[PDB]
Amino acid sequence: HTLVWGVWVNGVDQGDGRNIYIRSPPNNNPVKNLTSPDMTCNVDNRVVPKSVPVNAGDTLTFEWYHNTRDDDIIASSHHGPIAVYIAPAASNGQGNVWVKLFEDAYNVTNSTWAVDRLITAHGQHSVVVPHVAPGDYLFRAEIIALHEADSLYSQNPIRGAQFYISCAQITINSSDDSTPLPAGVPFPGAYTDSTPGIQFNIYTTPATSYVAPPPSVWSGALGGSIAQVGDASLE
Ligand SMILES: OC[C@H]1O[C@@H](O[C@H]2[C@H](O)[C@@H](O)[C@H](O[C@H]3[C@H](O)[C@@H](O)[C@H](O[C@H]4[C@H](O)[C@@H](O)[C@H](O)O[C@@H]4CO)O[C@@H]3CO)O[C@@H]2CO)[C@H](O)[C@@H](O)[C@@H]1O
Ligand SMILES: *[C@@H]1O[C@H](CO)[C@@H](O)[C@H](O)[C@H]1NC(C)=O
Ligand SMILES: [Cl-]
Ligand SMILES: [Cu+2]
Repeated sequence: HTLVWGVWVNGVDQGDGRNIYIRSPPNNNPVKNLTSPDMTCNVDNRVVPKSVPVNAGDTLTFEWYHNTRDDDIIASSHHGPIAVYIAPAASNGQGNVWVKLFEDAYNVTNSTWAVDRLITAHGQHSVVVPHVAPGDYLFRAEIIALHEADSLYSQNPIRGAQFYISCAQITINSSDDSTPLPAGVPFPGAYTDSTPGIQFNIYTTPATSYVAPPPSVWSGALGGSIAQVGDASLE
């Protein structure tokens, strides 16, 4: 259980974005039905009033929280990968429009899942804004918690992979558009019961054997990181 509070741009807090520039759900309950419109931007997908200004090469940092900002972020049990996708706001998240900018499952070195490092990062994880066409975008941050992903939701609707999905409204002003955005995947649609990384037993199988759901990170992506980039306690 976890939600996005707001974003930082180049380490500068953009302030509370909930129902302002985040298309926020009414609570932190997971999405589990892979076929549901809820897979797009969670259970309350509607244009909210603001879109955060950024330029290509900016560092955009998502800040997640559990109950209160900068609390324990998400339950330690919710081991799993973290992905970020982008779509033209034009799409409203409909059609084959979602392009992956970031994937992080398990770091063999430190033996921590992306979710583990997010808690350590005080809920902060980032992507570098790609050189797409200036315009309005949705950035879809996705945490997959696998603490019950040994089952499928479609077979046993009280278990299954859990998706914490947050769409941010981002306006890209300055960009040379050196990497125009391709068509991407649909959500709902890209994840099915068969898709690798959806059904997996973190209790019996080693985390090094884990393979995150496709698609692969777009060649136009400029990477990203899970790490604190500023102190919410001083805001
Ligand atoms: O630990 C391995 C074990 O995990 C089992 O699943 C557990 C989870 O480990 C546990 O973290 C999870 O806790 C949930 C709880 O069910 C929710 O009701 C609660 O929701 C809260 C929310 O936290 C608050 O933020 C909000 O304000 O209120 C709601 C109350 O409605 O959130 C916590 C997580 O934060 O519970 C699971 C059991 O249901 C697996 O089942 C098992 O297979 C594993 O072995
Ligand atoms: C999953 O969502 C689809 C589409 O909204 C719906 O038809 C189906 O009833 C849902 N499954 C469950 C278990 O509710
Ligand atoms: Cl749970
Ligand atoms: Cu939870």
